[PDB]
Amino acid sequence: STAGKVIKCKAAVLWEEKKPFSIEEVEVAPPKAHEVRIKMVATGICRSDDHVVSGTLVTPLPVIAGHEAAGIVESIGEGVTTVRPGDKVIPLFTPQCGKCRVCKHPEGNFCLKNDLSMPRGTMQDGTSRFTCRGKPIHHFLGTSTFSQYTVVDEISVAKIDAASPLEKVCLIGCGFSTGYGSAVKVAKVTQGSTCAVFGLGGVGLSVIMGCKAAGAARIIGVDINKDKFAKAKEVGATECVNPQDYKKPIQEVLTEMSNGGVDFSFEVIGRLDTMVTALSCCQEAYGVSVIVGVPPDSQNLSMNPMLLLSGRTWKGAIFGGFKSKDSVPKLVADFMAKKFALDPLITHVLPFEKINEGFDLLRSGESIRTILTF
Amino acid sequence: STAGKVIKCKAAVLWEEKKPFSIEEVEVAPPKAHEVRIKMVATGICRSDDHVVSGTLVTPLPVIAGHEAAGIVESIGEGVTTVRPGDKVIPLFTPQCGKCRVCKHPEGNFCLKNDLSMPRGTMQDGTSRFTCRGKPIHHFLGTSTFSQYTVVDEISVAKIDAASPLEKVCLIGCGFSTGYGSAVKVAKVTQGSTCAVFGLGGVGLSVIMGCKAAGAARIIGVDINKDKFAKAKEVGATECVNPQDYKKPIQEVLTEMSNGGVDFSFEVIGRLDTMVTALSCCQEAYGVSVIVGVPPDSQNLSMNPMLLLSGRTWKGAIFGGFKSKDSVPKLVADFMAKKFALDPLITHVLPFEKINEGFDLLRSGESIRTILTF
Ligand SMILES: NC(=O)c1ccc[n+]([C@@H]2O[C@H](COP(=O)([O-])OP(=O)([O-])OC[C@H]3O[C@@H](n4cnc5c(N)[nH+]cnc54)[C@H](O)[C@@H]3O)[C@@H](O)[C@H]2O)c1
Ligand SMILES: NC(=O)c1ccc[n+]([C@@H]2O[C@H](COP(=O)([O-])OP(=O)([O-])OC[C@H]3O[C@@H](n4cnc5c(N)[nH+]cnc54)[C@H](O)[C@@H]3O)[C@@H](O)[C@H]2O)c1
Ligand SMILES: OCc1c(F)c(F)c(F)c(F)c1F
Ligand SMILES: OCc1c(F)c(F)c(F)c(F)c1F
Ligand SMILES: [Zn+2]
Ligand SMILES: [Zn+2]
Ligand SMILES: [Zn+2]
Ligand SMILES: [Zn+2]
Repeated sequence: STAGKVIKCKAAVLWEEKKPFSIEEVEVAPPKAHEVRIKMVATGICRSDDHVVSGTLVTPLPVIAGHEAAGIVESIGEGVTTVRPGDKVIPLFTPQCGKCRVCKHPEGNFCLKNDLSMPRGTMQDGTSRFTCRGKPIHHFLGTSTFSQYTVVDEISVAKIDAASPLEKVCLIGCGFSTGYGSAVKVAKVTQGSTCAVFGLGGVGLSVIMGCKAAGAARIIGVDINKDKFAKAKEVGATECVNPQDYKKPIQEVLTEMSNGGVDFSFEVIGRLDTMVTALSCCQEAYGVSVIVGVPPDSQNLSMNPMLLLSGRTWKGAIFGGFKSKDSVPKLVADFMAKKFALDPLITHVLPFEKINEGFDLLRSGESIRTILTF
Repeated sequence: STAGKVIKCKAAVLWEEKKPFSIEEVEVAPPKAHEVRIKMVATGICRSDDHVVSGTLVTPLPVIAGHEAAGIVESIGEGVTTVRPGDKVIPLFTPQCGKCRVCKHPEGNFCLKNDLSMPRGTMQDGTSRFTCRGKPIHHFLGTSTFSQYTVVDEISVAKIDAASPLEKVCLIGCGFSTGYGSAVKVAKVTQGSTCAVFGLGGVGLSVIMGCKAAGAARIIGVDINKDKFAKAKEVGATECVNPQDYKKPIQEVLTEMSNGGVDFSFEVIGRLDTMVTALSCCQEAYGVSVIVGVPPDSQNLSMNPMLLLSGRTWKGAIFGGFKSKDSVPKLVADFMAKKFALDPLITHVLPFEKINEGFDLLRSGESIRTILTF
């Protein structure tokens, strides 16, 4: 039995950038007040985890990464009221404190307690629950799901349906909810509209799913890897285009295809150039473009503000605009009610010990989501 | 007595950038099919007219500028159905053809027949109705209101109330409608919100008017000319700040003042740096920033897309987002019913022949709107 005790378990530690994860024993402290210790069941490999490895995202190292996951509560600290031992849960990489001005705002979800903006790599109290070889190890986004056990703040966990298949619903922890919400909530895609989706990975496919759910008449997938096209069409793309096939810039191609610009465009890659291209390809007077991708740290884009003066709307969002703790249980309930599918996103299922192999599949272009099972 | 005939009249011709207007005789051709010839009554001096002089805004020269005006129809070409001789009218620098995809869209106003994006300086048919010293003179935005008579396409004129005071309602042709609409229609400012308005000229004062009308609790005016602050407070600013007074960048100042960022910001100047500052000062998760100012030709801004990824919305608009021909008569009607005031914008009145003095007043910082009377 483990409650109140330090757990020794296996985790994937990233000691420095641009190296493989190291799978080894860590010590996980018990939860303090208002904290929750979770036995992990499944975690997905999101491109944002790879950004930590590549240096695209800067966060304190060494670190236990991972943010798209599901597990079962092992124990709770004093004062926890929203989960109990035995509950199925999804960690929330965007917290929902319920108290800050963002949480109180009808359209805000980027809770001020987040550890994304100015990452500290800690619990809310500024300390870590992880040690490895006698050294403290940083948390990632208050989640750190690449471990058999993690400790999260109560504001960073949601209880979900006890009958949930955790090996599927872990995707509601990041990639599905992000893409789907980006379409249905952030963009507010309309019936009959034309959409362009740049990047056809797990997140972009989820954007397509949302655009189709919203009733878009045309959904144009854009990727430089044509191997991504078949699955994009399966989940709703009406056409796919590879910028490499064209002599002209793809914004011009997409403007021509849409007879003057698309209604909604989405950048779901993480490149400055495609952010500007995506904005440009939406119709100049009434188009909307949503940035979903995470670009390289500290780099600025260049753009002509006449693109906006004519009437375009440019926005971005974290986690599909969803208030995380309110939304995750409902999304799981909707999944259980067959309102959307997750299997199209899952291309590979590997034991947790094969994390590096899972990352290699992503980097090679061969996978959408690999789910790692503990 | 002049129908079908060439009219010789005085106009303000701009032969060269960075030079005074030349008030001299021009020949104004009669209207062709679907054109309207207008005897001008009053025209305002908008900073965008000055941008033509300074080269901020590139349009073919030589030119008759002017776009904020009101007059009386002198004659109509074949097939005109929406105005008649003797009607009071406002020229529409943003046309409303009623047929293009933008005109048909519920939120679009930047009609595809505009001459703003890629100016040709002609009538819709690609020709000019103006001759001076035997030489063809370009139009500006299909309006060319710095002339005793102009000819406009039917899609570029609106009939207004016969009892309208033209020396006031000319401001509905640009500055008032732009600022007011930017707040009430484009931003959709909410009751109780905090707004920041960069630039306290005629357009920014009109933005303040709209924010107040929408029920904003705080309206922070920002200008480097503190002489602008008294009128900004008269029309609704709750506080004014001069960036030059502060050691820190004004986005940081405004974030502090608003306890974490404003709900709505407006760039109403035309500088790349203030466009980025205005975006930054709105709250990172749910803030909205609207670009109103006209940027220097062909220049790109630089910004970090993380400003958007957190949840900000960035947009721009021409003419306050109003569909021009539908909206201008309604705005005039509302003015007549005292639903908004125009006098706070009018600081100087001059005869048309003193146009250059009117521009001097704008450039010195002394005026908001000078109204020229023909
Ligand atoms: N905003 C959020 O909350 C959020 C959530 C999840 C992921 N992300 C980011 O979203 C992005 C996509 O994540 P993912 O779906 O896991 O990644 P992914 O599975 O690597 O998919 C990216 C796709 O982009 C394609 N691609 C690469 N370069 C180009 C190019 N020049 N043009 C067109 N296509 C190109 C690539 O072939 C691939 O199919 C990443 O930057 C993530 O970090 C953001
Ligand atoms: N989008 C449209 O449809 C539209 C319509 C009308 C005007 N405009 C543009 O809107 C802008 C404002 O026009 P206007 O009100 O007639 O001009 P204006 O009267 O010149 O007002 C601009 C104000 O900006 C102030 N200012 C200048 N530099 C700074 C600075 N660095 N920081 C803070 N304040 C500063 C300046 O002191 C002045 O009071 C111009 O760029 C116009 O071209 C756009
Ligand atoms: O994939 C979700 C995700 C993001 F959207 C980020 F902006 C980020 F910094 C990060 F670490 C992350 F995991
Ligand atoms: O002041 C209105 C106005 C604009 F908003 C422009 F973008 C422009 F190019 C122009 F010529 C103009 F007059
Ligand atoms: Zn919060
Ligand atoms: Zn992710
Ligand atoms: Zn039109
Ligand atoms: Zn103007």
